[PDB]
Amino acid sequence: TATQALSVNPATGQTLAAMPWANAQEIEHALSLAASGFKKWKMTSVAQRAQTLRDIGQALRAHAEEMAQCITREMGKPIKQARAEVTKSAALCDWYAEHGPAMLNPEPTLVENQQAVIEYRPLGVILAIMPWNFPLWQVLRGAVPILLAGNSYLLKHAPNVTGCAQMIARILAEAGTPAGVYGWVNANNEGVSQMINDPRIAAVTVTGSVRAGAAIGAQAGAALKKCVLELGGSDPFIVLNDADLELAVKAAVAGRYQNTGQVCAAAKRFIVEEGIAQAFTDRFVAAAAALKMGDPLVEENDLGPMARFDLRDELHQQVQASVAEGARLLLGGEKIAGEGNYYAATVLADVTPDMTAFRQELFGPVAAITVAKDAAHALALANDSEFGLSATIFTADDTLAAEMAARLECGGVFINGYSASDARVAFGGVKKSGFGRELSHFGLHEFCNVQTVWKNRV
Amino acid sequence: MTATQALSVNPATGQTLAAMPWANAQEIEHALSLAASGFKKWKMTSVAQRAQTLRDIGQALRAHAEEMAQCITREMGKPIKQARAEVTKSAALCDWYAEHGPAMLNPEPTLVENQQAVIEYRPLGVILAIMPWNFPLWQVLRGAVPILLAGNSYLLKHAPNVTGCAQMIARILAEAGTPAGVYGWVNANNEGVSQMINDPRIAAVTVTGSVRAGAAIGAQAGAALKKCVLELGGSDPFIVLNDADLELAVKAAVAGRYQNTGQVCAAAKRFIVEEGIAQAFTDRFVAAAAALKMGDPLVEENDLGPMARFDLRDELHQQVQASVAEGARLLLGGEKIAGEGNYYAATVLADVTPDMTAFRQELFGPVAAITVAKDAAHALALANDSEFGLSATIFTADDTLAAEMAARLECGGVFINGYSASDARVAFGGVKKSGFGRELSHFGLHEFCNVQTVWKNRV
Amino acid sequence: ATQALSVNPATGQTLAAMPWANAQEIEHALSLAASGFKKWKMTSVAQRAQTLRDIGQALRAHAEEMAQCITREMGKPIKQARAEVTKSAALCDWYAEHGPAMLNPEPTLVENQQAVIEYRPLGVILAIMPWNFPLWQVLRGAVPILLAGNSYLLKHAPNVTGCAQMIARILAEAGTPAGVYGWVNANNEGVSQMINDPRIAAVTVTGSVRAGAAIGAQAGAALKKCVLELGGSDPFIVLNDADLELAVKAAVAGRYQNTGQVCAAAKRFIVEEGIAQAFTDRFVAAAAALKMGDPLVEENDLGPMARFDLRDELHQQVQASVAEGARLLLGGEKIAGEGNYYAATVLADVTPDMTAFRQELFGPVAAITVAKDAAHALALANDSEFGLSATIFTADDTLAAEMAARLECGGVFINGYSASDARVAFGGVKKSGFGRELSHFGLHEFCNVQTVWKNRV
Amino acid sequence: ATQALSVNPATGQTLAAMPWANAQEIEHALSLAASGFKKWKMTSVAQRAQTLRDIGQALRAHAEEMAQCITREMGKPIKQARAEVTKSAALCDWYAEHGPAMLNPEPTLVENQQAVIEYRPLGVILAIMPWNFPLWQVLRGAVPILLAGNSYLLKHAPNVTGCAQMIARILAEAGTPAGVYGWVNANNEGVSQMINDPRIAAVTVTGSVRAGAAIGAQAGAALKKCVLELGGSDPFIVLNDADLELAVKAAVAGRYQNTGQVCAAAKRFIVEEGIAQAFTDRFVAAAAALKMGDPLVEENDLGPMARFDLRDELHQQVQASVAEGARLLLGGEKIAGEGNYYAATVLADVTPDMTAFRQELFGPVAAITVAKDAAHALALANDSEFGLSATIFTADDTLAAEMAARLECGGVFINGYSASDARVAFGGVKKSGFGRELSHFGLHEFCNVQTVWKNRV
Ligand SMILES: NC(=O)c1ccc[n+]([C@@H]2O[C@H](COP(=O)([O-])OP(=O)(O)OC[C@H]3O[C@@H](n4cnc5c(N)ncnc54)[C@H](O)[C@@H]3O)[C@@H](O)[C@H]2O)c1
Ligand SMILES: NC(=O)c1ccc[n+]([C@@H]2O[C@H](COP(=O)([O-])OP(=O)(O)OC[C@H]3O[C@@H](n4cnc5c(N)ncnc54)[C@H](O)[C@@H]3O)[C@@H](O)[C@H]2O)c1
Ligand SMILES: NC(=O)c1ccc[n+]([C@@H]2O[C@H](COP(=O)([O-])OP(=O)(O)OC[C@H]3O[C@@H](n4cnc5c(N)ncnc54)[C@H](O)[C@@H]3O)[C@@H](O)[C@H]2O)c1
Ligand SMILES: NC(=O)c1ccc[n+]([C@@H]2O[C@H](COP(=O)([O-])OP(=O)(O)OC[C@H]3O[C@@H](n4cnc5c(N)ncnc54)[C@H](O)[C@@H]3O)[C@@H](O)[C@H]2O)c1
Repeated sequence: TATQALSVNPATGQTLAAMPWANAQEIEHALSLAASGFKKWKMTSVAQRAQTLRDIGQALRAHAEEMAQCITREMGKPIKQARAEVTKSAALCDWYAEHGPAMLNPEPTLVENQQAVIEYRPLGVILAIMPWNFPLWQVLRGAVPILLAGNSYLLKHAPNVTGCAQMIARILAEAGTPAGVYGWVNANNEGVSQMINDPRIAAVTVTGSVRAGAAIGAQAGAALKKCVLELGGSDPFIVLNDADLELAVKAAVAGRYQNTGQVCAAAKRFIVEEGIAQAFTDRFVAAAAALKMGDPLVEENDLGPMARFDLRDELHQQVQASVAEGARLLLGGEKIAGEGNYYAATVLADVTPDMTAFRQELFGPVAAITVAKDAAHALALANDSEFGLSATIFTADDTLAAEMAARLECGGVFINGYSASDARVAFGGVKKSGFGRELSHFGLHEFCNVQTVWKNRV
Repeated sequence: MTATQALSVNPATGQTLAAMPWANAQEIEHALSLAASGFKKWKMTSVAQRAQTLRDIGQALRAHAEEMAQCITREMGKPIKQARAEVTKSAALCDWYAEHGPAMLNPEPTLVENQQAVIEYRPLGVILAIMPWNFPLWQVLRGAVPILLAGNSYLLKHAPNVTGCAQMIARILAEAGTPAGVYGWVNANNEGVSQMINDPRIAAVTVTGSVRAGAAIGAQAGAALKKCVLELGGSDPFIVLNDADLELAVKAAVAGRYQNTGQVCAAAKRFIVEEGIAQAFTDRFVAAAAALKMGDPLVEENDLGPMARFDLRDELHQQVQASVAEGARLLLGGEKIAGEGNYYAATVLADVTPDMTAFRQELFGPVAAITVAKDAAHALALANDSEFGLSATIFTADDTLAAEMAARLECGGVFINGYSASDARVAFGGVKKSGFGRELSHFGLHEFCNVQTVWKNRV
Repeated sequence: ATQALSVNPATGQTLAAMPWANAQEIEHALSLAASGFKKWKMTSVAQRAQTLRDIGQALRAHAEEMAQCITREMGKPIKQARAEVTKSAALCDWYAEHGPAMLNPEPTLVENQQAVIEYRPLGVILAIMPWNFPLWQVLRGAVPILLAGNSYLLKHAPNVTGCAQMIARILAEAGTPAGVYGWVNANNEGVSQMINDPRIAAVTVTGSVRAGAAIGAQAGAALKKCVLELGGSDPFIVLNDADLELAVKAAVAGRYQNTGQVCAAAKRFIVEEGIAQAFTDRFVAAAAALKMGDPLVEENDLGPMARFDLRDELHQQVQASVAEGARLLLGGEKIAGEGNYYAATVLADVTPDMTAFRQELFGPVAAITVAKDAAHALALANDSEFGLSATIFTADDTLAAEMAARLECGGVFINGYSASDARVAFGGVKKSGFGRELSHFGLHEFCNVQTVWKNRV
Repeated sequence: ATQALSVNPATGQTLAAMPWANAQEIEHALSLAASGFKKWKMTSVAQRAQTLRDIGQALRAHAEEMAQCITREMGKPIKQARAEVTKSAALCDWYAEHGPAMLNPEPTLVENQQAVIEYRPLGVILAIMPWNFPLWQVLRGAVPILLAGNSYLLKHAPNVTGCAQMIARILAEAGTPAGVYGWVNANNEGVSQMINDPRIAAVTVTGSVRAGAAIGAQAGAALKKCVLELGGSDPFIVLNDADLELAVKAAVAGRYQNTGQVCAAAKRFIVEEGIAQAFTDRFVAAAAALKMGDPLVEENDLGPMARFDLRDELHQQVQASVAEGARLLLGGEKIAGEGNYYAATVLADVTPDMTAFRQELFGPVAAITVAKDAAHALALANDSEFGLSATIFTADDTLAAEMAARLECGGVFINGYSASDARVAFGGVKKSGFGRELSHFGLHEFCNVQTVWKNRV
């Protein structure tokens, strides 16, 4: 595409920076340093690693506003939300420092007389391939537990946020993270292939599109390396007739429009029972129309420009196809004139399961509303997707909610509340949303060598 | 494919047993449709109902124990006593998971306050399983038992030389009352496997086999966004230091290398012996290997049968030939046995250095490699100088040293002063080219669950 | 989407949406192609030649409708869309006249006329085609493929499915038997399914390097031959002794035809130091005078670009080049409005490390690089991952011939305007692909070359 | 395997072991091939033709040593190994004489001699070759590849590295410049590395379907052209009016040459009802009369098979066919001993569903199927995933020619013995691969076909 990774401010359209792809010597140095870093880091105590996590949290908080400004500048997130991303990322460092060490204790087994245990050993260097939508949080979500487990972490970040990548590296270096334990490289696709195929890479973690996950997962499998693939979603948000309608509407608007809609686990498919459908729709449209869109440096704006001009083009085509298919445009559905990359907050109604807005991930500020005949129909519509990341259900019927959760084909179900990732719970999905789990003890153990140690088996 | 048929040939006699055509398009569609409809019902059963099915499977196996063991021996040459032990272990597995498995599926509390969020272990769907001939029953049930208990369907593609065993397993599980589609198998060729991996009704894939199979299947699963467990080859190190219980070390070494005529993923394959005890170990090991009885595997007194596949004997002999050309010292065997059957002599290669074929490749037959280590540090470095990393053994009276070395061994299982094995109570699986993912204990059960967060009232 | 979507790039407005082919439709396309081939392979070559004339006739009977469809779906100036129809119909007639002799059996040096080489049909050829010449790209391959006795099954670019339907109607009106020519709106999975189906004998791809690699890998895996006609970054060399005005006219036409959107466009201008400033001044003046706007207006030279995402990508390539140090002499901006227009653009002081030198710029952006002398010009020309065509302007005829021999590309134009033409080979080397189209090359690429030898005793 | 291992298949004993090329050695092979090409492409065709003559002279000077090496490493009767050397030397001289004219520029129909087609060198061609004709398979491609001005970089089968070393010595003695011909003992990862290196222009593979698929996929992904000359399961059709004595002679020679290990062997005998029993009786008798043993003993018609694992596989294909219902008329057993001998074998009553009909049987096993009539015979012949070559025996010249036109393969022999010959095209269709070797085809496959057009205005 280009010979450089290019940063362009999506609010203004103006070039920020260009960085050449890593050459052969640079890829080799990144791998060699990661390997020598790992060789030392794996021998450290868990207590030492936990202290390093605290130090990283401290350095991040010391540079918090510079970091948030970098995030907003390079990818357009409202500054209020970029600051929240920094806060959440730093808190993650402290949470794992506190709760992570116990997760690495050996497990007893049923083998007689305490003769066998399960140990959680470091695996090696983990190659991480990350996206631009949370340029800090996506990195730390994996890096924090991966480092605590005694592994090295080698990042290839999205080419539009290399400024953020450079800043994260500086902050982690200031915190005293040893050389090679955390590192990054501006590799092109060929460079990524080279690394996946190098024996110094033990495993791979990918957060990104379905296409990226398939292209990388195929290479990892071929190389006999484990993956965690955290890919797109088209999360259903089910509202039944007995819901608290106003709370459902508030959670819906927040779920769809957070980060200008640019969230894997955004509420994307609103599936509303016939009796409450019109009231939900009227209120949702009103709230969406009242969201403020503009300069993301302005603390009070709710929506920024989208991150990538080509992705705004693709989203508009998804809206165009949906309308051609028979969806009803209730709000927005236009690119905003000007040099920035703004797309109107949009609502499509009368969306049926055959339509683009129902079958593809809409990665921008476009809500799809589908009417369900009843709860059984709502469930069936929810599961009629190639994606399966998270889901929401609003209903006063607690027993029904719990039954529906068990039958929803996704990795997270939120009942009468706001979906989010949180260190304390598993994150990740099924079907084309990928596989593997992040956070809590799952994200820590995914990149361990789980090792049986058995004495005197005679 | 080599033929239009999956072909069974008795390796003791060289004679054709059976030939089965590859599944056609109708049969593949039927297997997939039935697996999907089976899963749709089975996912809705209670864990108590699934646990009882496991007991019923153990019961049915035990009712057909001798017929099952005879089929194993007939199709792939395993000594009959070992085939019977494989049946015993497999039935015991069914009972172990029926008892200990249900608790593994209980929801997990979280640190979210006031019991507002739990983690649930939900069924995933139909798991496609690609399995090898070396333990035609045990390798199937090792994964199938926990996969089934988790609420998944299991769809087997077995090794083409053991389709008789596959047909029998299916008979037994039907007798146990396993619902249609919940357990099933299909005689798919490689193209049929690809078609299934790419079908939305397959949720995930499990493979036990060679590095080459794992790479071919793992690539396809990744491309389809489907999780794998890859349980692949091993070249397990077996370290004996100067202070070992030498008698126990030799007994464990002989059993480790020569069980199933050498044909075991976690076999002791690379003996790494400290210089001070090397000669003593080598003398005892060679004499014990020389005393092993080889012949007709239906004869209980024979310790070693024929190898399962003629082409693989041939490959093994080339690996021995290459090793000798590279400088290895042949202390015992190293020849194919004349006759109609597929016998290879119990073999011992010494003076094996890390550059050699015997040190670098998986020797999947009755061929021991012995390498001398300067000291414990050299032994550890030699052990880790491998593309494989399945399991390992250390013999030393130094408890602390053993624990330190275990921590530094790049493999998924370490046995200190004992006999390596798989066991339901512990994790099994490796690192590096041995694959990834873990079987048995709670690991094999959770690998094929949808780990699902359920959080109410998050405001 | 779940649809192939047509959007008019001049207005931004949706034209049509077509669902991807389902399993039954893919099976129907393959089954019809195979049964079509089974009869077509048994026709006389002269009957197939007559069918080509009949196709040319039907295309000319619908010429303005066809040109309007091309302009409407992908933005090409209507004058150039009409010329695409004229060229495409002429190709039908040219192969009808000259093609049959190319399929005559060859004698061999085997004694007593006992062995001959026959050019047999191969089967159904799957064709994966781009939007930039929605008609010409299809016929460039289909005409000789059909004449050789094969069926042609087209998967067209998803933004020109209207053009694809119209081509099918026209060829059917001409009397082309069912299945001999056909098309299917397959998604990427449908393409893979067809490549792996035994009814597909071979594959031809015209498109991006990325498309060629993806499809070529699948064809190779299936043991099926390809022709891959992929992107270019053609060098256009101007030496001190050139006819400078002619060099400038050819340069402007070579870069800016089809709003820059041509595989064999002149993309890298490599100009000897002595004439560099004079060339640049005149090139920029001529480019600045090109008229851009509604492509329905016959006098506009430049239309909107075909695809919004591709305009976006091109602007980033310009942005990267400027950040690397290129000098913007003209344009370099998206035009405000609902259409997809990009200013005619010129980048100078371009050096070999820059985006504008290393990537294919598939839109109206010229790159100008100064060469120390003819040897430097040659080295610059060959310093590319692409190798489709090239132009050299110089009064020194011997030097031009020597340079042509050393240029790593499939076509060299000396003191003139590069173009594809039925009479000569077309295709490149390196990442531009492999295989050749047109003349006897395009005809024989999809033949089973068969030795028939009697009484070898 | 950590080494490429040579084992004498007549004795079962190790001959040699050679480590796989390491990173430095692969880099050196590529670097030398590229520098060799840079000079070689500048040589005159006359000089290259002289080098070919010099290679032919050098083979002839080492003819017996070469033949002995072939027999020693892969088991071929010594008389056949000598014939292999003779044919390879004659190929050098044939291309020396007839090749240069094939590189002449072509005129075009562009008026007034303004446009010509040139055949330019492409670059370094990576060759991946099999053990069955360790010398002839190499030269069959290397000779025309070199004459076209390319370099040739060989990866030979790991069981014939002694032969490979010897070939390199002979070509070096002949004065072939460094890097112009070279070889490297690469493992599969090393091959992948070279395919993906820009110094490799294109790839040629002679080998199994599995090998062609693995390599073809990689070349396609790298946007590099292939020729794939893969397995065959050639039909040999005998109609009721055939010259029966000649048909039997051709049938026996066709199946049993090189102990059956020939891509274009006659593998599927398809015999019309009326003549079936007479053909079968005579064929079985002739096959039973063939002598098998020590390939250094000239009386022996058949040697051991080359590879122990492949004998194992062949035996399983025979076992499966019998299990499916084939009738075993002769052989069908491994011969006891330390060598790798398999009995001359005949399977009859073979129907199209069977292993012996659907897979390539790469050893001394004939399959015989009965056809009800000529149409049935044609249908049986074409019911194959392979399509390399074919034979038809019939007294009727017109029927033979009609059937040849409908046979789905790259070569058809009418009333004679199939073979490759420099004067005619060689290669197949379907899973037998694509591309053609020999005559002008093997020379032009690895050229950059370049249009040069002056004054196009
Ligand atoms: N946790 C999750 O499940 C999660 C979280 C956030 C975002 N996402 C997903 O991310 C997507 C949007 O982010 P994006 O546009 O950056 O995604 P993307 O897939 O285009 O890129 C992600 C990363 O992969 C790299 N990449 C893509 N193809 C590659 C190839 N073939 N070889 C090497 N590297 C390659 C990119 O350079 C980037 O670093 C959405 O689909 C969203 O749902 C998922
Ligand atoms: N738990 C473990 O880690 C474990 C246990 C036992 C055996 N093994 C390994 O198994 C190997 C020996 O068994 P094997 O010879 O049956 O192995 P194999 O890899 O040749 O075959 C295993 C299975 O994979 C299938 N298969 C292979 N390639 C395929 C392809 N490309 N597409 C679809 N299916 C394919 C085979 O048909 C068979 O069913 C040894 O390496 C051994 O260590 C591993
Ligand atoms: N003759 C030539 O050498 C020549 C001529 C004209 C245009 N081009 C090239 O065409 C390119 C621009 O055209 P485009 O944008 O349509 O190219 P493109 O590569 O994106 O698409 C070309 C065709 O390939 C299909 N395609 C792409 N990836 C696929 C996949 N993975 N599986 C199945 N189908 C796939 C598309 O749907 C389309 O039909 C430029 O690089 C240009 O140089 C080359
Ligand atoms: N002209 C022809 O059409 C022709 C001529 C003679 C033989 N053959 C075919 O050759 C086959 C038998 O020869 P073989 O056993 O040597 O075949 P083979 O395919 O196993 O090996 C051929 C070559 O390919 C290499 N190879 C195989 N897989 C590879 C991989 N994945 N990566 C890199 N290199 C790889 C081998 O090392 C060897 O050099 C038969 O099928 C026969 O029909 C074809």
